[PDB]
Amino acid sequence: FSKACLKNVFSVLLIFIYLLLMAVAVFLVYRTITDFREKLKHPVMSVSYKEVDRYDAPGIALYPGQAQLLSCKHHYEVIPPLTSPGQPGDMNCTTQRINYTDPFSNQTVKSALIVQGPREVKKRELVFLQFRLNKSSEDFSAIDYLLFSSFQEFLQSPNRVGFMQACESAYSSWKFSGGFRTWVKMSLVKTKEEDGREAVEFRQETSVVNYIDQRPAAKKSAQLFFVVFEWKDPFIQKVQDIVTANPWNTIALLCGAFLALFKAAEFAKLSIKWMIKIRKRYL
Amino acid sequence: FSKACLKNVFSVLLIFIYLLLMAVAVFLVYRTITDFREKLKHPVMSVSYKEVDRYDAPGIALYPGQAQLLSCKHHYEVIPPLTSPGQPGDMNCTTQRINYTDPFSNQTVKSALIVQGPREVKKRELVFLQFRLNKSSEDFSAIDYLLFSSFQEFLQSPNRVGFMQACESAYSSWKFSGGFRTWVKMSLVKTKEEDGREAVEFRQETSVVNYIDQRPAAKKSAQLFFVVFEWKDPFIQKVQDIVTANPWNTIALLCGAFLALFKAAEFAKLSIKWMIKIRKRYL
Amino acid sequence: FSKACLKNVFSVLLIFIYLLLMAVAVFLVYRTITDFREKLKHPVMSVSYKEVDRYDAPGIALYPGQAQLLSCKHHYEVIPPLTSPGQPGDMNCTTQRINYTDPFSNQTVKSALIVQGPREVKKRELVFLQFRLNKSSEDFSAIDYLLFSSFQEFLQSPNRVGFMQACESAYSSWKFSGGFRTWVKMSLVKTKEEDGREAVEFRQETSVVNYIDQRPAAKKSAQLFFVVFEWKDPFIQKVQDIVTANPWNTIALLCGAFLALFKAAEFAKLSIKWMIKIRKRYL
Ligand SMILES: *[C@@H]1O[C@H](CO)[C@@H](O)[C@H](O)[C@H]1NC(C)=O
Ligand SMILES: *[C@@H]1O[C@H](CO)[C@@H](O)[C@H](O)[C@H]1NC(C)=O
Ligand SMILES: *[C@@H]1O[C@H](CO)[C@@H](O)[C@H](O)[C@H]1NC(C)=O
Ligand SMILES: *[C@@H]1O[C@H](CO)[C@@H](O)[C@H](O)[C@H]1NC(C)=O
Ligand SMILES: *[C@@H]1O[C@H](CO)[C@@H](O)[C@H](O)[C@H]1NC(C)=O
Ligand SMILES: *[C@@H]1O[C@H](CO)[C@@H](O)[C@H](O)[C@H]1NC(C)=O
Ligand SMILES: *[C@@H]1O[C@H](CO)[C@@H](O)[C@H](O)[C@H]1NC(C)=O
Ligand SMILES: *[C@@H]1O[C@H](CO)[C@@H](O)[C@H](O)[C@H]1NC(C)=O
Ligand SMILES: *[C@@H]1O[C@H](CO)[C@@H](O)[C@H](O)[C@H]1NC(C)=O
Ligand SMILES: *[C@@H]1O[C@H](CO)[C@@H](O)[C@H](O)[C@H]1NC(C)=O
Ligand SMILES: *[C@@H]1O[C@H](CO)[C@@H](O)[C@H](O)[C@H]1NC(C)=O
Ligand SMILES: *[C@@H]1O[C@H](CO)[C@@H](O)[C@H](O)[C@H]1NC(C)=O
Repeated sequence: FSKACLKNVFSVLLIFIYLLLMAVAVFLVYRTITDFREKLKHPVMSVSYKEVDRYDAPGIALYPGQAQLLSCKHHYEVIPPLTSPGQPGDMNCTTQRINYTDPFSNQTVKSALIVQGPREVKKRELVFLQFRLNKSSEDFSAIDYLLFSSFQEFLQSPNRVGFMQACESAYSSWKFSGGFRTWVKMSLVKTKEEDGREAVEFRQETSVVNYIDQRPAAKKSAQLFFVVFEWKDPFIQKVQDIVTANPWNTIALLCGAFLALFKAAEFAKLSIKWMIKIRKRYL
Repeated sequence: FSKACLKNVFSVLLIFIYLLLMAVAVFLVYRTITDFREKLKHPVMSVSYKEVDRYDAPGIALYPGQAQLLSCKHHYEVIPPLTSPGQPGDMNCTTQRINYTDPFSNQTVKSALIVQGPREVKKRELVFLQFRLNKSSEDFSAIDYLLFSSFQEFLQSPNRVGFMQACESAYSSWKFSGGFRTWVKMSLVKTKEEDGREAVEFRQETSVVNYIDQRPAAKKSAQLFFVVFEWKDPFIQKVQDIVTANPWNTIALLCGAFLALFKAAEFAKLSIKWMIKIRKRYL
Repeated sequence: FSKACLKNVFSVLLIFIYLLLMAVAVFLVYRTITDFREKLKHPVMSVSYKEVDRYDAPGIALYPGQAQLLSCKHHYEVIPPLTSPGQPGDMNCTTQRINYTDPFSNQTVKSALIVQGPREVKKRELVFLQFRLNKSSEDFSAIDYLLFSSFQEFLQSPNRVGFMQACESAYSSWKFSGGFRTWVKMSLVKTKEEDGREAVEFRQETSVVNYIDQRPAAKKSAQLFFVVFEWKDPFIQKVQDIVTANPWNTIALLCGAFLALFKAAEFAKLSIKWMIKIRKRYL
């Protein structure tokens, strides 16, 4: 039967058309919900992890001040013994020197030394830094450092000063002591704001290790700073609005609501007929 | 047609009534599920973050023991250089002194100094504390401290002693060393128990910094304790039962199940008619 | 009416049969989705917490090297003052000594001392370790340690060497300094891979505390290492694929999709009749 086959194929096509129409309606309702959500402030946010084979190269903005960088080197899961503490050399890191006004206190300019961070988390790649300071007039010996998402973004940024101020606004600033080697295991946390930008903040697990110096007492006045940066785990924590992070839950809820509405329509159509029949039988 | 319009509006009203009835049934089923869940112990819990513009003022319960508080001051994202280490003055913090019996070991009473914590996370507000100890007979120089949810709750609590014991039961106790300035970046984690109470625990990221003292050798016997408390990020981690944390997923699942049951009812109504017709045709 | 009751009970049985068939179809579709997901690499993973009354005993693999273990003891929420620093005795921990080749650098063999960790988190059980080293030729004084999921698994493992290499592959290695007592608050994080194995990694919150020594200057050459291990909180972080972690969301979405397809089928059946009637009326 050619007519029967034509009717069947047209019915299948109409099934496709109505399924597409329902999908479009659900998508429009979900987009309306998202647009209404993004307006309100402080929404409930969910957590999602995503393992990465290789990390993007981060930026480690040091603040030596009067301290001089002594040595920078990349290593894998082990630190070879130092040839001679307090001596320069063996320095090759992608270091960019920029200094700018502090966004918090506009009166002070801070000198930032940005060093490209490790990126092969699987190989336990780490970066070892050494600093020296002959004379210091301060109660506490420390160097400030903050971590931002990517070194490449800073390198190719059009407004370098503003990018560093935005990084200062981010909550990823710490310190490492003098006379100690601190192993910093940094973790990446990405949060997506409602406006669209993805703010990035870091989490660290320091391991302070005392440094024993056999150098002559003449050079004991100078203090040596050591720090090691390494990725703790390949997993990247992602924070996003609970509705937007997993839209499939909202889609399922909306489909359930629409199907419930249609079932209620069918129930009303049956019930009006039933009550009309009852009224006709009674009177 | 007045009758047609009346029938249509009555049908819409009946749609509303049946939709409300379905919502009530789904709500009752969800409440039954929640009541059954809350009985079982150790449920699977989810994680939700919620950014806050301003933090509630926390309580930092120090345990100086023989140590004397030297100076307390609130600062913003920077610590001014100390005028004179080891000297009192410039002390203004909301400090409440209470001491009580240890819930773990009832034989020992512990002296707790509670200091109101920072609350403007956006401005990077921080609290700086100094302690002094002339003579000490101990292998390790440290001061215990634990953090609870709100200082105001402790201040207006009816049973002060019991509140501190409950805080001791909470897992938010740490230490900071002597001769070092430790920057404590505390994070708030709220977990909601099945009974209804919301237990609060803290997460910290210390940054130990060595302290260099130029004071005369006569006063070197006394040891100085420094600590800084600051909120790491405005986000507050919230932990709740997976079913209760996002009830919309359970509501969607229940609506889907009810609609599937109704579809099965329709399928049975069609299939019984089909098989009756088949049986009548055959015999 | 016996016939009416028989028809009703048969209709109920057919309802059960069709509900079971729908459940089987949804289960097959969900299993297909899971099998397709598990093939792709780097999926989005969710976070679930689960409180435990008691922890499984972990394994703390120390790396003293030339250092000699001085004392091991289990305590509850308090460390009694040391009877005499630098002296052995009071040693009773379940310690297993194994040494093997480093998976990263095959040329070096590492000596591992595994100590059973605390398990009563509710009682704040902790393990205190002491180490001694007379002569050392190294710039930094530290002992490596890594934490794996269970001590019992290592104890009864058939291939001990391979298990330790797998633990080394896990990202749970840290250090503790010399001359300081570091309080390690370890947290358990379980991640389930797509292949099926559950990798385990740890998170720690160290609390470095300076150690004051009154021992005679003759013995000051030797350095003493102190470390304390304790569970931070009973909650265990579990990381799993977002689809697999909460299958109920996927089941609800699939049921909604199938019900939407059936509703589209009904709409097509009505619309074809409506358009056929319209065409017949027109021509
Ligand atoms: C290492 O340093 C040398 C200069 O001493 C430089 O030419 C080389 O590119 C550096 N390699 C890396 C990977 O930094
Ligand atoms: C950085 O500081 C120096 C002075 O130390 C001065 O040249 C100017 O403020 C900045 N210059 C550079 C190199 O950006
Ligand atoms: C500091 O300088 C900046 C420059 O933009 C300005 O916006 C800010 O108001 C100033 N704050 C003061 C006056 O302390
Ligand atoms: C510090 O002292 C060393 C000693 O050799 C000297 O070479 C160097 O120029 C001095 N300046 C700094 C701060 O590096
Ligand atoms: C600061 O200290 C003075 C007393 O020296 C006190 O009157 C004032 O209220 C304090 N301010 C704050 C904010 O603590
Ligand atoms: C706190 O301790 C003191 C003794 O140091 C004693 O008065 C009593 O135990 C407590 N008193 C206060 C001030 O609560
Ligand atoms: C310690 O004293 C408390 C007071 O309530 C009591 O409950 C507990 O059993 C005591 N523990 C002992 C006797 O060690
Ligand atoms: C500690 O020593 C200082 C030295 O001036 C003295 O003023 C003070 O009374 C002593 N007592 C304490 C523990 O503060
Ligand atoms: C404590 O040490 C003794 C030997 O000195 C041993 O017999 C006993 O089993 C140990 N107890 C524990 C719990 O380790
Ligand atoms: C561990 O090391 C020792 C040498 O210190 C040697 O016997 C062998 O390499 C290993 N032996 C044991 C006890 O496993
Ligand atoms: C180190 O030895 C192991 C033994 O299995 C081997 O697999 C690996 O390739 C070696 N790496 C080298 C040659 O550096
Ligand atoms: C270290 O010195 C102590 C001093 O009594 C001695 O007993 C011991 O045998 C020496 N060896 C080690 C490394 O323990």
